[PDB]
Amino acid sequence: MALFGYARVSTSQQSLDIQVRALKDAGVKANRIFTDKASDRKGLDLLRMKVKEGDVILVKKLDRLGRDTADMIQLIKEFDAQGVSIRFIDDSIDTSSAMGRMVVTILSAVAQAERQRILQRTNEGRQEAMAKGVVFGRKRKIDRDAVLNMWQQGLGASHISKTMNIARSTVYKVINESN
Amino acid sequence: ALFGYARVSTSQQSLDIQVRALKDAGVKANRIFTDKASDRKGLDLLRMKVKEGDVILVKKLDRLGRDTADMIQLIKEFDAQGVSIRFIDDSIDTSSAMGRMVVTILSAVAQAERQRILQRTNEGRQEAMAKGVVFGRKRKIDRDAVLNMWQQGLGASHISKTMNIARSTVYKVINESN
Amino acid sequence: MALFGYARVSTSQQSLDIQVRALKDAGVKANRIFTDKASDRKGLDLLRMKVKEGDVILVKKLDRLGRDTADMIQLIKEFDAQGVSIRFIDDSIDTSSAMGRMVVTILSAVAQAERQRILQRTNEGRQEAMAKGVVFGRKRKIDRDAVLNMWQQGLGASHISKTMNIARSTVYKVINESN
Amino acid sequence: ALFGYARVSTSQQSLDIQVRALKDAGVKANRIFTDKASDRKGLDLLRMKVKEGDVILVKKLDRLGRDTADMIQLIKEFDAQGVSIRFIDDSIDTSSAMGRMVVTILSAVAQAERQRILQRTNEGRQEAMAKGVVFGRKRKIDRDAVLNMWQQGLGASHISKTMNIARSTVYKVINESN
DNA sequence: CAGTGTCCGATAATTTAT
DNA sequence: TTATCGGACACTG
DNA sequence: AGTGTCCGATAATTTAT
DNA sequence: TTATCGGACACT
DNA sequence: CAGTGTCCGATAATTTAT
DNA sequence: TTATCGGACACTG
DNA sequence: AGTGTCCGATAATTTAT
DNA sequence: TTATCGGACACT
Repeated sequence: MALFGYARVSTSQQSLDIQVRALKDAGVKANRIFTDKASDRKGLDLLRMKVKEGDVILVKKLDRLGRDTADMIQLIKEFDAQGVSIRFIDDSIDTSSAMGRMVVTILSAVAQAERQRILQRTNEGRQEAMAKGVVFGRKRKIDRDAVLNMWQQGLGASHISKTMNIARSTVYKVINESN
Repeated sequence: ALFGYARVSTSQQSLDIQVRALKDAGVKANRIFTDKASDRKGLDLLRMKVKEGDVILVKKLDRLGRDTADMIQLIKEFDAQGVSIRFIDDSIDTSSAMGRMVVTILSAVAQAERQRILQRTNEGRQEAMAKGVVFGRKRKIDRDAVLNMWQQGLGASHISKTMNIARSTVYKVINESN
Repeated sequence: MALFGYARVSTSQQSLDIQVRALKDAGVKANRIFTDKASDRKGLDLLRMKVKEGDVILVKKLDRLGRDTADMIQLIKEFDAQGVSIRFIDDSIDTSSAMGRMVVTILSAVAQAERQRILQRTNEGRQEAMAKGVVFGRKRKIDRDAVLNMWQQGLGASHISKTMNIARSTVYKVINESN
Repeated sequence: ALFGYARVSTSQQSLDIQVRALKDAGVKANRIFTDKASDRKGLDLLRMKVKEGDVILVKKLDRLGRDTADMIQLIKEFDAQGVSIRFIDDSIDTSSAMGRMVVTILSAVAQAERQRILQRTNEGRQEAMAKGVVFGRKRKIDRDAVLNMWQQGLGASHISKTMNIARSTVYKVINESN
């Protein structure tokens, strides 16, 4: 019964404020609301150990507990073992029954099958972009023309890293590209 | 490279049967593995001797993992390595997205049944132990004789040599009829 | 609320007595318990029309409503339209929620996928039995040796159907087999 | 023989897009059909012009049938005839057992979402109509002029010819300001 | 004109699987 | 599935 | 004829992730 | 959803 | 003995998709 | 994904 | 040594569709 | 499940 609360975020959109907002309006106070800001899921492990027999948790929706269906279960399993139940406020399913957890784990694998496809289409769309002729990753920031002139000079490589206040390791690798 | 896996639980060793189908699929006992759950060692070994481009087989689904949870755990560890299990009875391959999903759902449901029926078994145990049924293995050793061999004033150790039976039992037997 | 009850049977094992047995112990009386003995699902159609807004039904398990997932839904859909809910006493799911019916229809298709496979293995096992050399269908009951002697006679075919008190149509077809 | 099917709902006619993929699969507009839901006639026609050994295509799953129920009804009628739909986005074929099943589950769940979100839309309509928002199409015709053309004592029919507008509306307009 | 042969569909009796 | 049972026509004679 | 009511088809609207 | 359009009716 | 070149892993900056 | 940033060795001289 | 307790591994048990 | 087996301990 003695309700807990758990939420998370992972994107540049820290939609965390929203997550919490209802966890309160449900019944549970911050005094018992846990959070990982997926930069390592620490605040979860800690929640995992604060709970005891006949506790109850609350997670906004189905994705918010675990990303990977495989261990989304492990939690629930380990959780039901202790006697703790987590509800999916958006989905409205109880870890606590059978049918509940059963249909939790049901919905997850059916929802990852969406992500798993998404990522293939995301990557297929990056392989038709890389090959098309698009610039990748991060751009050159420091003039390599300034470095190559300072090496054809026959100048000591270590000296350059403070004439141009940059990393010494990059100096070398830069010269290695143009074969 | 292709592989076969099988398992058992009951005293009814349907093991010979599972293996048969495996050979009727193309895997030899040269690449077949078995665990007689009594402790899943033989599985670990198979899980340690397959690389990318390999395919495992099990007759029934439940056969790989009874519990839905660690079932995916394997399959996950498995798809990551490059291996995939086909199930002959249900005809699903972890070699895909849906496949993997459809292994999982199947098995979740599969358990809600397994788990509810389990409860029904325990209800049946409850409605039996209360009505007056004797559980466990029934007694064998002629106790009224052992008890007559203490009443004698004989060594308890002496008993356990005279009767080809265990000594620690002898003592327990006496502290049975208070 | 005003509870109803529905059960069915289809095999030589008329396990109907059992079906009813609990439909009562649930709360509903025979006064409102319906039955088709699948010899045509009439007693269902009638139940379908006796129910009104805010009624509630009860069916032993998931198979017992409908066999074919396709219309198992139609019922539920048509049923939820009226405001009537059917429960799956063995399964413990409510037509009444969403998640309920959703997970009813979930379980059915996953359970037919069992039957659909079964029948293929049943038939595969009949095709390896027919070819193996097993007698099929129904056995000859009336001596065809007695009929063939009564036709080589040049005897009128109609006459034979009352000398041997049998069907007149079979008389003919019998002679047609031995080419 | 292979076939293509597509559909639309929104004023955002993503129709041109669905068809594109169909051609990128191998079906010509010579064997492609479309319903612009405004009434699923074009489907019926396709359902009436395929025999055994044919295969239909739709981009998304929801596209065939929105409602989970009649979705299977089609697929059932379909497997019986000898035809089967592949869905390119999800990559599932009704040409199988699991396939058919896995079409269905997918679509059931798919709806629990569709249906719950629908409710959320209606909650948003409720929290808007109560706060004080004007729904429907906004008024156009200069009523204070029509009302000034009865106050005149002019024929109502006369109005509807003078202003290039409908007559029945004229009357309704007057019984608006009691 | 009425008996002989062709051809169904609806019923009863059987099999393989659980 | 396969066997009979009622029948329905349609020609034959 | 022509003045008044009372429908359903078509247009333009809003709300929602 | 509400506003207009086409109408089709029933009465002076 | 100390400067020159090889080679990581851990961090920050970027892209494609929703 | 790709760029730098700190570093760690290991030889060279 | 040898007499008494108090564990866990192995055997034989039952209940269930 | 309860009954025996192997034991390993702590005390006269």
